[PDB]
Amino acid sequence: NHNLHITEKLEVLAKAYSVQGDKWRALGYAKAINALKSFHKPVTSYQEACSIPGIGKRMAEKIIEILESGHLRKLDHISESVPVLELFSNIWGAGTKTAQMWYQQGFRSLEDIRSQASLTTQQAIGLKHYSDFLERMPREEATEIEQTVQKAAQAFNSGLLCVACGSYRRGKATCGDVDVLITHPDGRSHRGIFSRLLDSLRQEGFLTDDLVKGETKYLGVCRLPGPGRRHRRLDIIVVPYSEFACALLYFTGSAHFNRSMRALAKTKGMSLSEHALSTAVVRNTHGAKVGPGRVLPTPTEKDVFRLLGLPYREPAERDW
DNA sequence: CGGCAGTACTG
DNA sequence: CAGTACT
DNA sequence: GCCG
Ligand SMILES: [Mn+2]
Ligand SMILES: [Mn+2]
Ligand SMILES: [Mn+2]
Ligand SMILES: [Mn+2]
Ligand code: NA
Ligand code: NA
Ligand code: NA
Repeated sequence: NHNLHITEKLEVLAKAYSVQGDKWRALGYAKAINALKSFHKPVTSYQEACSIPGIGKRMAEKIIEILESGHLRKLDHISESVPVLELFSNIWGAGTKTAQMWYQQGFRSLEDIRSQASLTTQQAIGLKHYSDFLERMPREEATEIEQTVQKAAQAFNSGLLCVACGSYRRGKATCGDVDVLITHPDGRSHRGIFSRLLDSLRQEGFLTDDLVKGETKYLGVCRLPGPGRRHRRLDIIVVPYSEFACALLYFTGSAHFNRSMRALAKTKGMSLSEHALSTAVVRNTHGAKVGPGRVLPTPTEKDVFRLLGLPYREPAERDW
């Protein structure tokens, strides 16, 4: 990154807008930040700034103040609530609205939350693991978690295929959580396995808490056995084989990569989701779907890229 | 002016 | 439904 | 916040 002295300041404002609920302004900041973090050269001119897709006059103005003064005055006017809103929003299951409500009601510390807040079932689990869920794991540990799920799955049906996606599959050295996709080539045997699979992982002691238990996705908490182990977030999704390519593409991400591809598909009268790539999709003037279109066959990730007119990208170059 | 991805849970 | 979460 |  050639523009650390710029992006460090702007990320502070991005986080401030985000925890305060100003989601679209925060998205603009996030995009400008990766745009600036990807430019080879330090930015030198106002005219240099606007050159960058994702930087307009407002952002260019800010960048100029930074290079001429070394600072951004807006930083000095960020609300005192923001560190607390960030503290509270880092509880799994609490977002901006819950954080703002707790702040309004006078809460200022996790001790206040523990002793006085009404927590949802998910939020009480998030609070209990507050520190663990903010720590990343070595990818070696993500492998052990993937293999634990796979052995429990393959015990029920040898044909089940399990793949760790997310940051693991993009090849990162550390992972925030483990994202496991499960399917079955026979197009049938994936059905109703959650019952037995989660029960199997629970009877081990491996699964320690459940956050979401849906028909197709599970979000929870695990911990490998032995000393020196932290609780880790684990997500599992079970999909039919006909959706494997799109599910793999979705679950591998990154998030910004997925949003970029989905926006591209929209421009082409298409729609991309974790289930399918569709064409001839009918939308209103508001960008909203009002007609479903036709599902396109996508046996592999490469086919999704091809049907969108894009060169194929390995998971590691999807780390946007 | 107005979209900014598309979807699944939860209560 | 609003809220939060997933990539 | 940016951009079509
Ligand atoms: Mn992940
Ligand atoms: Mn995850
Ligand atoms: Mn722990
Ligand atoms: Mn994530
Ligand atoms: Na620009
Ligand atoms: Na949260
Ligand atoms: Na009180």
